[PDB]
Amino acid sequence: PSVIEFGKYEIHTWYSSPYPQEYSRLPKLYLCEFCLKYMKSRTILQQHMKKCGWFHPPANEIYRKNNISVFEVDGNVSTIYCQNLCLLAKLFLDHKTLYYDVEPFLFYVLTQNDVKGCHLVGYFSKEKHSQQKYNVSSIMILPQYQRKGYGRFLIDFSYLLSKREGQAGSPEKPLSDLGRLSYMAYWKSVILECLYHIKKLSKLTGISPQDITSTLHHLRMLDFVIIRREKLIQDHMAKLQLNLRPVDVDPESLRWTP
Amino acid sequence: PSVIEFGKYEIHTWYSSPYPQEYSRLPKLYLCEFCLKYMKSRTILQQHMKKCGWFHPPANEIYRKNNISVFEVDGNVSTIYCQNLCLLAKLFLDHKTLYYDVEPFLFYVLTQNDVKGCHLVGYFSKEKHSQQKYNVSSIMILPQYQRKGYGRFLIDFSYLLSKREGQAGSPEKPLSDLGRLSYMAYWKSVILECLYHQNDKQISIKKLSKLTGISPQDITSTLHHLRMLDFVIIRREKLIQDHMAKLQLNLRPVDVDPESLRWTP
Ligand SMILES: CN(C)c1ccc2cc(C(=O)NS(=O)(=O)c3ccccc3-c3ccccc3)oc2c1
Ligand SMILES: CN(C)c1ccc2cc(C(=O)NS(=O)(=O)c3ccccc3-c3ccccc3)oc2c1
Ligand SMILES: [Zn+2]
Ligand SMILES: [Zn+2]
Repeated sequence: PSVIEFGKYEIHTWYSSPYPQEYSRLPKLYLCEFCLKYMKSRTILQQHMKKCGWFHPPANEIYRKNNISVFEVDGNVSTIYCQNLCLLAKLFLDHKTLYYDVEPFLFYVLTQNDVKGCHLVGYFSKEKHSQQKYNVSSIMILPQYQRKGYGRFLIDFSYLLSKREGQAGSPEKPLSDLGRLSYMAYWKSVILECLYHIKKLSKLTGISPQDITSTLHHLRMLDFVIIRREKLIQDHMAKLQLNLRPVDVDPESLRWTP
Repeated sequence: PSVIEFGKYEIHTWYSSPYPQEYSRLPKLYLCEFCLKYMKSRTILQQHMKKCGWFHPPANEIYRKNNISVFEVDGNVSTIYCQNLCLLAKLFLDHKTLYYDVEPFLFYVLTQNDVKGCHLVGYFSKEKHSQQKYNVSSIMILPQYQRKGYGRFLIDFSYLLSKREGQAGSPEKPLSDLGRLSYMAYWKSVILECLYHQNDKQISIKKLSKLTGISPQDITSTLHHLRMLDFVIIRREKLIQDHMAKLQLNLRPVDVDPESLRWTP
């Protein structure tokens, strides 16, 4: 599938997804932006939209501040929607673990809300119980919302869940290109802001000891110990004050028990 | 709890509901008309309303015609909202089965829609799988909307679901006073209207129950009350004709349109 219609956006795909044969051989796919069902023609989509009664993901809203929500979706309850989500995601992922056996997985769907509904920005999948302590399986932001802070938001959100349940976590390897950039950029900003104010640091922040030690090495703040480079710490705090991140996870706005 | 603020209505309660102790001993409760959360003060409600972004039940709209919708809410998905709904309902119910273990239940919320949102009129709960074939557990209409046709609408709607999935159904017993009146009045009008459109063509009970979705038991008791039962249906024509005459002039102001239901069983 070369391109998809997803609501009011026409979006050019990055990769191929295993949509069933009779859909896979089509040049364009037509998608409901709310239930994520896939269809063959624009007249079929226009007729689904008239009779479909969803304006949000089919799940419990665990976060809402400003016009930004997170819905906590269970693969064992809303199986078909989560399967549809996995096929949508692969169009913008180099690879992903599974598409169908979604029942042992949770799906945190990020939306941006207006009068017309809760429109899908992106998501991250998570194993209900992961032996390797992975707090993220796959993570994805749709093209139209990229380079605007939603990526950092979701990564920060994934670490808040880990903190709340009192276990340091890590994304499942290997990561996507934009994934690797985001995660490294996140770890940098968090560690620098957290120092202005290792085993102790990992506890406060919820980042795996491995992930922290590699980030310090990249910043040249590692003796063979943490070397405080102040010019780096001060100038980062200056960069945040004179523009600010407009999209920011407020811990007080999370309604969730682990 | 004597009285509740529910949107733009102050409403006097009929019964007590098991709201937790620290709320139960209060003279008034303040309720969000959209998410159904309960609060202690007017200033607390005014501050919830600013940051709550809901103007309808948090679920799939399966019906909308004129300014009337039905939302299909699942106890296993929107657990807390359905729990809040159960506590709201008990304030106007003599009794109800459960309040908390809502996960095996579906909740059909009826709304009347204007520019300010989808405002709650009433609901009926239903077991996802009932061994006794109950198509309604509890049903309730809020006072301000009573005696206006919303009650008959929801009962009619509950039987359309039963028809669609191809099983005759019945409300869980025992029924409330207004429940018993509505249901008996509904069964009468439906059986009489359903007979006018058979010209003469003699119909059986098992065939009638299939067309209408009403339990054979419920039908046989209604015929007995109307004196239209041999030991089979005795068509009293003057009764059938005069009912159709009553509908022709008045018209039923709120009416379930089967073409407007977007739902698979
Ligand atoms: C398609 N796909 C698999 C994926 C996978 C992952 C991502 C991430 C993003 C993203 O847009 N990230 S980001 O919000 O731009 C950001 C990430 C880290 C650090 C900073 C910022 C930032 C902050 C403010 C302004 C601009 C940038 O898109 C993605 C897409
Ligand atoms: C509180 N609770 C458990 C309940 C439970 C059940 C009900 C039912 C009703 C209702 O209002 N039903 S009604 O059909 O609207 C109606 C009731 C009486 C007298 C007349 C009419 C009527 C009929 C047709 C056109 C206009 C008016 O309120 C209810 C409240
Ligand atoms: Zn849809
Ligand atoms: Zn609310």
